[PDB]
Amino acid sequence: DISTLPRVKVDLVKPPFVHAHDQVAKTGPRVVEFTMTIEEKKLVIDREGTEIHAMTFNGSVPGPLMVVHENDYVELRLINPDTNTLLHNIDFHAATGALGGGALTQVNPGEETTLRFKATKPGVFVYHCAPEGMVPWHVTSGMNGAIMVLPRDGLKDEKGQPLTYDKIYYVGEQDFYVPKDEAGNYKKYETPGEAYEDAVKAMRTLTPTHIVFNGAVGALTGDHALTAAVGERVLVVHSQANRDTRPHLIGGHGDYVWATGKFRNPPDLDQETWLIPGGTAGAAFYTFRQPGVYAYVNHNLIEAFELGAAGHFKVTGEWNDDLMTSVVKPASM
Amino acid sequence: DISTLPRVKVDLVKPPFVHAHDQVAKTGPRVVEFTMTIEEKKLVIDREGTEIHAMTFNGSVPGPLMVVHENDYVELRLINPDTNTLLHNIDFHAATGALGGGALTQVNPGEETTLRFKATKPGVFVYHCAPEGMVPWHVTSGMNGAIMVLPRDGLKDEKGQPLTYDKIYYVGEQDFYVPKDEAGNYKKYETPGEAYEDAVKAMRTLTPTHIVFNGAVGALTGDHALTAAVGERVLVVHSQANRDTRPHLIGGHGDYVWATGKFRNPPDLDQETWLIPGGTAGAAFYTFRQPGVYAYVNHNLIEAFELGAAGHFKVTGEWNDDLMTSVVKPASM
Amino acid sequence: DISTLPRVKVDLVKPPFVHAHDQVAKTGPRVVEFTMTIEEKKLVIDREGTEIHAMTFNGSVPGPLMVVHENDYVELRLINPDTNTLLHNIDFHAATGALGGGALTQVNPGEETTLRFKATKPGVFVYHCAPEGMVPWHVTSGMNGAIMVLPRDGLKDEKGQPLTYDKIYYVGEQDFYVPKDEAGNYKKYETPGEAYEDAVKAMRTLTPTHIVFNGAVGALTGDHALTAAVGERVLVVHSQANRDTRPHLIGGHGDYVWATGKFRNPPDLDQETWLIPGGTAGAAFYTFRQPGVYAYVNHNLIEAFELGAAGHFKVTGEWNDDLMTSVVKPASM
Ligand SMILES: [Cu+2]
Ligand SMILES: [Cu+2]
Ligand SMILES: [Cu+2]
Ligand SMILES: [Cu+2]
Ligand SMILES: [Cu+2]
Ligand SMILES: [Cu+2]
Repeated sequence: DISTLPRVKVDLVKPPFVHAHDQVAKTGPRVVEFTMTIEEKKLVIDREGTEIHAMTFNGSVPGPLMVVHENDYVELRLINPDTNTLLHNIDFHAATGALGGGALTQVNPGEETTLRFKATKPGVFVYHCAPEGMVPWHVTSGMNGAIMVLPRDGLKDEKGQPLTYDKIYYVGEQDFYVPKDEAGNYKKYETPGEAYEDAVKAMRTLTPTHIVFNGAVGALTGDHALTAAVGERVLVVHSQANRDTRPHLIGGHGDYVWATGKFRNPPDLDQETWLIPGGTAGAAFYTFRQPGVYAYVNHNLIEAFELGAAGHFKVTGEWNDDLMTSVVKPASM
Repeated sequence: DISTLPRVKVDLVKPPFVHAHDQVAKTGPRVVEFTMTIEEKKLVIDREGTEIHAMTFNGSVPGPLMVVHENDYVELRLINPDTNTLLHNIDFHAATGALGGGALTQVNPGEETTLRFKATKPGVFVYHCAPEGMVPWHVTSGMNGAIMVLPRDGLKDEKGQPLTYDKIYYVGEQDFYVPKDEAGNYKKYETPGEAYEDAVKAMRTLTPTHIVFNGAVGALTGDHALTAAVGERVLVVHSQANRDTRPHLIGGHGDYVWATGKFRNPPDLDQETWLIPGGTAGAAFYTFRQPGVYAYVNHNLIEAFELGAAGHFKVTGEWNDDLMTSVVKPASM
Repeated sequence: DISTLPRVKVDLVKPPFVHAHDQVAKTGPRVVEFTMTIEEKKLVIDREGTEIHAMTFNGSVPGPLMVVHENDYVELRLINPDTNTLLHNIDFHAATGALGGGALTQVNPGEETTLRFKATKPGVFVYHCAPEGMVPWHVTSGMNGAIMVLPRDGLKDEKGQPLTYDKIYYVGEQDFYVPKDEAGNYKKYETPGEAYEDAVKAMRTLTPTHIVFNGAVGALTGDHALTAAVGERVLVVHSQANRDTRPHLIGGHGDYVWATGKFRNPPDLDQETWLIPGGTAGAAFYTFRQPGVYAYVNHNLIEAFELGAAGHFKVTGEWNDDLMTSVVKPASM
């Protein structure tokens, strides 16, 4: 039955970007092949040169967003090159059975594997490494991402009408727990293994030292701000594989929001701030109505402005003074 | 267009009370004018006399609840008197553009401004100070409030039938991070600026020293308890501009709840406890059925009873044995 | 009126199991009678032998799951044997009035009391001891459980069509705050009251030392894992009386989820993870499609794998390769 299905090989794009795809499926079910190479590497996460041993899928934190349609088959080639030092695997929250695939994809350095599963449920899902015994260590090292399973007929609003986005961005929020010495200075290590014992102690406090988007403080600001123009409908996928988050677009709203990311449910309207539970991926749809700079933040202001969970959106267009304006006071009637 | 619109000035009331308004709009769009004066002042937040330098909108924590109807224009005159020492602004989650107004409202002591914005979406929203560089500090110091944008035809239940409340209260929950010395004794400072450096160090621990309703421990208890009578429909707007909370009425429920506070969505029924994400405002509707004392709390009981997030409701009326009765009063076995 | 209603005495069963009951009420409203004895006891909560003074309802943590139908009357006989040292009571989130019944059931050692209330709202609610002054201490010591008020016509899906479960399980998550000494060694006490002072201090940190399912780390693993078979519809009731949790079944999904547990509300579909607020009970409905081991965890992987909030499911049946299969098993590149 599956041999009569077309097979397509897709090349993944580094976040916050997403590979090309059709919102409304033009073909019947397919076997979408993806390839991801695991890379363990040192990553500088802040302005102060704090460095950590990131464990990544395709070299980025978060891993790339994969997009397929309901009932397509996802066939993933997971490679763990010999340059790495730890055993890894992959668990998709979209898959059914075998711990999300984690039980079937344990690969040591120098090993690879190919897993296939049917995307039977529409929605955006989290995928993350989960090695027996060191689950929270791999996840909080950035080894997580998301996969979007679009309904075959695209997104629909509260009333069943079509919702079409012109842009789509993937924002991966990551909570880090970097160990410090007695004074509070961040430690550096030679290999991931060396940091392990300290890492565990740091995680157990349940208090992140950093909370970033796209792997670093300010990763999504300045020359890297997300862009759009007045009139465009933007879909923002947001995942957090381990800790609760509450996204908010300062100066805008979430017109249609699937806080828990499951498309068979009607979206929530006009959200100012929405909660995305840890271990979940969510999606917000919004049409920009004013130009200018917008801050996309985790609305626990301390986490956004002190720990790092804040990004920018730079929107071009004409100002609408009917929506907002600085009043001039020369009158009484 | 605006020039030909009726204007109505409204005098704000200090929480938990709310200024006079109509649930169902008896007129067309209007320009509702409000005036708020910024006041930086010392505030005692607990029984032990702990004192902090509060930054308030109109002299209270939280600021007053502003109430308008969908499509009205809010016109706010913000005044920062010369007695204050810091620059402040305001960001409305209900507004579209210019960082919710923050980018258009920066005022130093001795300055004032008048912002106008269209209330395009119905629901309860948070509004807070957000000066570039010291956002968390201004919010955690109590500079936040909420605005309700009622649908022009009032509230509706799950089935589209009208919901009318007889009383409405506004509870703003506030998380405080008071700095401590080596022994654990709370610090005191002469001015807000003196406290800054320590304030940031305290915030970064992500652990509040106090979590209070209406500005202080027991602000809504004893002679300050919210009141009602068996049979009355009450609407409780609750806001938290920086941290998750989970309101609960011990002895009652949330008959119709808008946890994320956006009125175009149907409420959730018969909630025992609901989550209001930080940076959001929610609303619960309840009709009292039994007289007596009720405790309105944040259901992380440690936070409610140890940290201060607890309030009272003293309700009058006749007891109803059908709903509850002590068949056998406590007695020795 | 009540004097006429048929009465039914229920025999409680220890969690994670549930006592006999009908999903669909076969008779009209009745007075369902229950009896629970309070027991303070020492409990080993982890592999390392950490001991604590648990305060329980019926000798278990959590207390047993009580099931009744909408509009039945619940009559609970609560006994506090003279072997206990503290005063206790019970508050049902499902009841209306007297602080959920807490104000009418205060019993000292050597006392008992009988309370009757009407189950007017359908859903799974939390019940917990709540003595004036030591509320969080009693709750965080395991003195809590849940009660399910099913609709007289059983459960329904998003479209109103009947949902019938084959198995039902009750998972009570408990957050513990065990006091430690300088080195980090957990403390032991002779009696509950001796522990009180240290307890309060530990609680105020807001950081648990243990987060477990059913009373202990691994209580629902190995020979105690929950069981099911491919094709079976399972309903999992989950509660947390004081802190937020985010349930996730690794390798599965929540087909129908009532995150805040109130049945008059349609369920959310295809949830990967859902947030249940502290002081709330929720319910997830799933049908197993793959055999094998599934982990039921709190998706804050630190709280799950390091703190103890992880259970198992052992499912029997035939593997379905369409849903998922290993195309290439791990091997050297
Ligand atoms: Cu890994
Ligand atoms: Cu997971
Ligand atoms: Cu300010
Ligand atoms: Cu804000
Ligand atoms: Cu007790
Ligand atoms: Cu309670």
